[PDB]
Amino acid sequence: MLSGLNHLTLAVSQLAPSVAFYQQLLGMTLHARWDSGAYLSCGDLWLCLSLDPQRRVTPPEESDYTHYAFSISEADFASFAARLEAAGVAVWKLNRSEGASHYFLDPDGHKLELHVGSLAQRLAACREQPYKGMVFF
Amino acid sequence: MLSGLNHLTLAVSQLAPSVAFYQQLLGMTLHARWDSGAYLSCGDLWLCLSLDPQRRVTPPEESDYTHYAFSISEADFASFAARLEAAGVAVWKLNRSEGASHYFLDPDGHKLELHVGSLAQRLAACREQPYKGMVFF
Ligand SMILES: OB(O)c1ccccc1
Ligand SMILES: [Mn+2]
Ligand SMILES: [Mn+2]
Repeated sequence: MLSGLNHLTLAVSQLAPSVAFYQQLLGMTLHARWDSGAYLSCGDLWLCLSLDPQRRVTPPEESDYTHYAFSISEADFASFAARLEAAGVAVWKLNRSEGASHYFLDPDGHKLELHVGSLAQRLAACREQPYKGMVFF
Repeated sequence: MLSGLNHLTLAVSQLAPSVAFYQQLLGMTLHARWDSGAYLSCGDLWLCLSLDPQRRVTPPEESDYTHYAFSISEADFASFAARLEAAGVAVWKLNRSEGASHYFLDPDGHKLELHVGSLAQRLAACREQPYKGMVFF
């Protein structure tokens, strides 16, 4: 059967600024870079950045809610979010509708998130403060 | 410091067919559903389907190369691809890289992939046959 996410590939319009964002600003590990892409890791996540002439820099009001959240500890969350804010990283959402999260944009407008907590923890929180109509299986 | 992918959220135009696709066709575990979304797991992956009226059913020619690959064993790959084919799931690309890959679309046109092989396997192949301009770190 399917066993998890093998990799996440993000189309990017300019390779160098995107590599710098994920490696320098977000602290991911850069393994390789070539004329049209890069491979990074974030813990177990394999991230590919793929140079794509079709990628547009997209304002958040023009894209749907599809987004990619990265795990961070409770101890590190606030200072990492504040560092992104001080660096001028654009945002796309303020209301914490799914727990402790910071919502920010990559250089092409990919919707990213820092989140504290697992799925199990989110289900437990939702039992007390459920989303409208929620059923648990 | 970021420790991995916390969750992947896909915006969906119609919740019921998306739940059917990820749970029944793709075999993911449904943990909860509410009026505007669902939580599933696939191995370590926490997947959220979020009902979003701004999601367009998007032809593959009209979206960029951003895509989400799920892990499957080599032994299971061909029968899973055949299951998707029986269900009439559209393919958006042929495989031309190392490791088996099947490139398929979700009901809203999200670009998905089945892939066999890790980042380490890809890097080993690239070291032997580097892409144009490739540098390792
Ligand atoms: O780190 B760099 O400036 C770099 C540029 C091109 C290929 C590889 C690495
Ligand atoms: Mn989220
Ligand atoms: Mn891929």
